[PDB]
Amino acid sequence: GADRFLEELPEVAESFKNFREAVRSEGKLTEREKLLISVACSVAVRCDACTRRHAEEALEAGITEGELAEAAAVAALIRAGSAMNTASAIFR
Amino acid sequence: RFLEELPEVAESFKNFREAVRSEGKLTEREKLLISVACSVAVRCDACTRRHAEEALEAGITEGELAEAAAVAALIRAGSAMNTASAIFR
Amino acid sequence: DRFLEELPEVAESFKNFREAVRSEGKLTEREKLLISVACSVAVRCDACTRRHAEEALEAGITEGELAEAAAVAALIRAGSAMNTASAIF
Amino acid sequence: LEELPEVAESFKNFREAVRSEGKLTEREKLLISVACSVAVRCDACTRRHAEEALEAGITEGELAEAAAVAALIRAGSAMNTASAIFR
Amino acid sequence: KTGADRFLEELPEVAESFKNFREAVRSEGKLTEREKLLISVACSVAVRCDACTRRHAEEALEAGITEGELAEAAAVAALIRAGSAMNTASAIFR
Amino acid sequence: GADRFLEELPEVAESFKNFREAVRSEGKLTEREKLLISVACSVAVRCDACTRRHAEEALEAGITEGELAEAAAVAALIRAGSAMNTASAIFR
Repeated sequence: GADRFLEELPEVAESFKNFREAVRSEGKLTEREKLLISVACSVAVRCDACTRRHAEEALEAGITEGELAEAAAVAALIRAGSAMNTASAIFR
Repeated sequence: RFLEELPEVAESFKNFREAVRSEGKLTEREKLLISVACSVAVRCDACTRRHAEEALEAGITEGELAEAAAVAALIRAGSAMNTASAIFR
Repeated sequence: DRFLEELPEVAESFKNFREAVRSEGKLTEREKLLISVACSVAVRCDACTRRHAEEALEAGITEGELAEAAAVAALIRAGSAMNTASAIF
Repeated sequence: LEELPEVAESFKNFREAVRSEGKLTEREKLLISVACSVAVRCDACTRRHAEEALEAGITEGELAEAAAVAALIRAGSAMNTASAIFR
Repeated sequence: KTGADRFLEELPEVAESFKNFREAVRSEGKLTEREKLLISVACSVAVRCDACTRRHAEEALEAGITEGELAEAAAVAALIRAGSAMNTASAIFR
Repeated sequence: GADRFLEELPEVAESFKNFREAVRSEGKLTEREKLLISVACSVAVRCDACTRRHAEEALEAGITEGELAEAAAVAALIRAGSAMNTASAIFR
């Protein structure tokens, strides 16, 4: 139970909701940008369940799957780009 | 440097990077903001630094990057929450 | 075949490595079981989490205790993302 | 996280809740925090959480064993994925 | 890949440039096809991507590499997985 | 920068060394092949010390910089490729 885990720890569960809510409602970014970031980060972190959920919300808000593929592509690029950064350690 | 060791792949990579960077479905502001979040989400300090300054020199404010960072942190915790449901039978 | 198949010696040694860490007496069994589950969550391996969770449950640990251990791992993942978040500064 | 008012506040509270949860002892949470820090390879977090654990009375050997569990799980999870090789 | 090629359908400009990147690194002359195949499998395992593993394992099998040599490739991924953790662990000792 | 760790737990340490030797001395793959895979995985997992260490041993055995840079390249590819796989959870 994705939330059954929450029932077990009442106090940490509600405090986690406040944190989620606050970051979800923060006004410095448009809802669209925050939704795009959520999907892109879910892909970067490689969490299939999270990606589906955030993507479905992104769709329900008007974001196309094409713009979603672009956010995913950015995550793919950073994934490769960071490996390259580590790659320079092959040199003495 | 590293790229230097391999001419062909380095060129292809450069092209792949410019392609996703020059994509027209998302504005410049959203792509830069996403680059910072992903960098933070995958914990690469070198990547985060470079993309953050690329975004700062494009008008994006520190506070806006902190919010982008916040989402990444939420996803790192959220993703673990999902795995945590596996403690049940 | 198996997770540990085709390679007899590497499989034998991995098991002994597992046994060594599992019977290391500087920590109690309960703590090692809780650490196992917490670590499985942090690394996001579902099958690992489920298996280590069953072993802990069989040893009397509660799913509430297991939930708190996974909660610590959730916090570590969000904290670590924030550590890299302050790499630009 | 001084930059975002409610987010920082709200995160701080989430942290305190996890840190104060009564189902596990302080000792057990100190070992977990360190082992988890090792498992996700965050050196800064490992340092800080190991510092706190040592100041609480936990020895380096105890901390090392916690870390050995983390390494075991990292190796173990990859082998779970290696089963895909065998179709 | 109905799911990965559906991505090709959404972003032809980037997916294509990526397929070219994949091919460049896939056809480099520095390493033999055998080495690149084993490396692809072991890395898929180290990064814990199930689909990637199955996929590269097949191309490795269809290339004549045995499951035995492949299991050893993974075994090294596992070793590096554990070794990297222990490196982070030294941060414990002050 | 990982030997201090082994020190505290003598048994676990020798136990890890045995495992390390069992994989290092596996006949199914050549030494050159084993050294290339160690460097690439070190990059894939993004552990610098590991990359540095394994690369150095690889250089001493005859493998060149360019061959290692290629190894790391496959790692960059797979790191990006595994993200592309997750992105498939978007098309719903």
